[PDB]
Amino acid sequence: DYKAFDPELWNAIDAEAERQQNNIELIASENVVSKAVMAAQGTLLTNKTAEGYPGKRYYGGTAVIDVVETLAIERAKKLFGAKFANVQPHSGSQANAAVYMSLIQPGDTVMGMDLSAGGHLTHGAPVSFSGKTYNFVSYNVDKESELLDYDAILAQAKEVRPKLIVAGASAYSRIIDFAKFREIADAVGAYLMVDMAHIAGLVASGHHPSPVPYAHVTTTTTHKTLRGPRGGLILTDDEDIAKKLNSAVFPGLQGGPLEHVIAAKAVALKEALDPAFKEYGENVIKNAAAMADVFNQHPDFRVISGGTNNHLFLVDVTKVVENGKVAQNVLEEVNITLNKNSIPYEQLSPFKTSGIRVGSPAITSRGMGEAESRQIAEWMVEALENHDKPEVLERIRGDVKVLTDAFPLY
Amino acid sequence: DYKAFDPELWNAIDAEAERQQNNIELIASENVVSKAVMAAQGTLLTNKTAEGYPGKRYYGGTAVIDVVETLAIERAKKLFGAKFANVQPHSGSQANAAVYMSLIQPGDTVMGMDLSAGGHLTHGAPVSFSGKTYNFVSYNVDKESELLDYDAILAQAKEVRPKLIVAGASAYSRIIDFAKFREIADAVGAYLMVDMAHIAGLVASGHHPSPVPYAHVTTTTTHKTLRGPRGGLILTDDEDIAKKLNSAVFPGLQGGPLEHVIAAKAVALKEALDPAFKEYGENVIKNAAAMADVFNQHPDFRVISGGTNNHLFLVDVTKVVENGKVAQNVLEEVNITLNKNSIPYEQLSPFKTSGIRVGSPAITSRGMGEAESRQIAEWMVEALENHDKPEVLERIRGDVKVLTDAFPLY
Ligand SMILES: Cc1ncc(COP(=O)(O)O)c(/C=N/[C-](CO)C(=O)O)c1O
Ligand SMILES: *Cc1c(COP(=O)(O)O)cnc(C)c1O
Ligand code: NA
Ligand code: NA
Repeated sequence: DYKAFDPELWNAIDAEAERQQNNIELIASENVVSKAVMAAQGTLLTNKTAEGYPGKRYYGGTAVIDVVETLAIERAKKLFGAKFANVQPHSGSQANAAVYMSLIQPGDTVMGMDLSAGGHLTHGAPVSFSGKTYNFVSYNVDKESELLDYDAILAQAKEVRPKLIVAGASAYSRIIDFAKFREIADAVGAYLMVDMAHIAGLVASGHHPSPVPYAHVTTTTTHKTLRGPRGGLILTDDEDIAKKLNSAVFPGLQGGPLEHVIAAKAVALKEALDPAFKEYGENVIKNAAAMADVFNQHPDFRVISGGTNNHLFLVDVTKVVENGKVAQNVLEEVNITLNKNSIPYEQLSPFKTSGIRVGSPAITSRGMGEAESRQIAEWMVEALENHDKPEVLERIRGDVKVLTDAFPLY
Repeated sequence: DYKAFDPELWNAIDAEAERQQNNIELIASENVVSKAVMAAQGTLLTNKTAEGYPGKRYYGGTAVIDVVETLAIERAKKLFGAKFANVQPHSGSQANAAVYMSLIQPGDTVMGMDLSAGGHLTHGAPVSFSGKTYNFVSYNVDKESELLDYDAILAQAKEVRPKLIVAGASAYSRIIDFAKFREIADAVGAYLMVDMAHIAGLVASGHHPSPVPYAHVTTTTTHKTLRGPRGGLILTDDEDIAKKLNSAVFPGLQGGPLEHVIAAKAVALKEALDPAFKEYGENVIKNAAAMADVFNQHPDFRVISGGTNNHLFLVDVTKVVENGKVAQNVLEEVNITLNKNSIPYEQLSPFKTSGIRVGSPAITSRGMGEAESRQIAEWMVEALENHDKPEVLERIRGDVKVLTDAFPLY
């Protein structure tokens, strides 16, 4: 029993398999992967170094590695309708780094969705390599609708004359019109890159329009809505861009890939090609809307853009607690995890933020429904109304456990 | 079972576990991780995203993550005798990219060991971000002795005035004098970074002097001689540097870590703090020595530098086949995997090369010893001289099998 050898490691791996139990996970990014996926990542493909690409390895003994990677690649092309997939990127951050390195030059101009409006760090935060290597200019949503204004974005693109437009977000509730993004890119001579990391399982379930026919390159995490292992993926229909991408990922940015995690990508993409995955995304879409109803109705709150068509939404809580930092602090005490989150034209300071962010793929994968979500969101509006009242927060927490117990995990 | 849904994948895996029994693995980089290490990265810490560093997460629900990572950090610090450890890098390549980003500017001059003598891609190859972002200038071994010549490296450092010297290699058989490297760095006002990826388990076993007291920063894979999961690690004793390193890895280069890979780094780091790990490294040293003996004796074959004091060595072949490509092709035909390799002052093409590279760490992990190692080297001599006598190659194959059969894997 290897567990005997290292007791205090495998008993932190237990405080966690239980912290995941008695937690209500509403962090929009999170999910719960199959046993098939977790098992694949724990194979002895972690012993084999496979630098290069299938039938183009640096070394031999890579025949069987080539079969497994080729599956991931083909299942990705199939699921997303792309002519080329690269499955080696270690993360979404590496996937995106490889695209910048393939299409543009150090110092070129890049338009990205602002980190207020829900851009990733790697869509131009000055802390990130993205922000330091290239000249990132953000676009926002409209101040009153909180929707993408494609006319606004065009005018800005015409003045800024970016080489690359990144679309995709971590905090945007509504359907992105990728045909309009490609039309804006085309109007100014820019490449379009769509980071679909948040919506990729919705793109796979048929519930969100695919960026793949409109983006020059589409990047994604294989985790989040797509509910695969942590890692990255690049898709393109353009064979020249494919060649630059492949060269950018290896040996441009990376060495040997994590063939065990690639095995786990092949698995997650078979599960996403399953009819059952449409049900899942349908259930993801409702559970998020159900949950979102509750904040709209309540007078002191406000679901952002008045609602959601994907797996998530924001909320302005600055009428009920000092800031979203506080709102978040409060809700942990009750066994509810989600995140402080800027909101369009953020009032407060970055560390504080005017409100929270919710999503539904985690609770949805734990097999929960519309009742549960409404329930959870009442518990939230409750807890934030009564942030100063620990008898209350204690009563809510007893109840959170009622439900966590009720619904399992594996 | 899960294997039900996805045969094509799980029977590709089943099959790799067979190929890694029918194989003599002599690829110097490879090892055979424990069941504890696979098992641990095939757990459900993959579900949780842990942006930031212990007690400075972005999100809550961490805390039990903060304990698994704190374990890795503290095991790495105690195993290597370093004051600071960062266990977040996804790979050796991201570990190296994070040190460049912390210590030097784009365009800054860096001296690295020549790709031909053992330079890693990330030590300045023009096809790598390393080569493209910084001014890399390589040093080589002495032409006659095939040894690092520290008077020659200082003379070049005084001409080139690098901001950073990188010591460490993928194909060097001899003890590196890390104190001479830091003496040279100090003489020209340069940082010293050591990439100990290949030797990290011999540094851990006590069989290789440590870079940690002499390198401003030390990087490594957790895989290779350290026999951990695939990933990276950064060590320093300077607190100012550790702060810069930590920003550079996140949010500089990466997003959220593979906390399940990090769990499996805590596993491996405990397997290597164990008495038994010293015995492992001793057997690695003896095993490679045994194998290098055979090539010394035989007149047509020359071991580079005349021998080895670590886990690998290079053998020349261009008096007994066209090139090393042919060498490895022939050897694969017998169930012995290793790689072609440039030898110092390579004549032939990168794709062909005058040499093979041989390592003891995998076969040592399968509980093998000196007789076995000799046989393999005998076989590799037999086959390479009888390069087109397929009666021969097949007689060997059956013997290779007798032995691969004779020794287990798991
Ligand atoms: C000294 C050093 N640093 C970093 C890495 C990078 O390892 P990753 O692929 O980024 O995790 C390597 C790899 N080397 C090749 C294949 O193992 C090889 O054995 O020649 C290395 O030798
Ligand atoms: C969550 C997210 C990522 C995560 O990146 P990692 O490097 O895998 O942590 C990347 N891009 C986008 C748009 C995301 O929403
Ligand atoms: Na996803
Ligand atoms: Na190692």
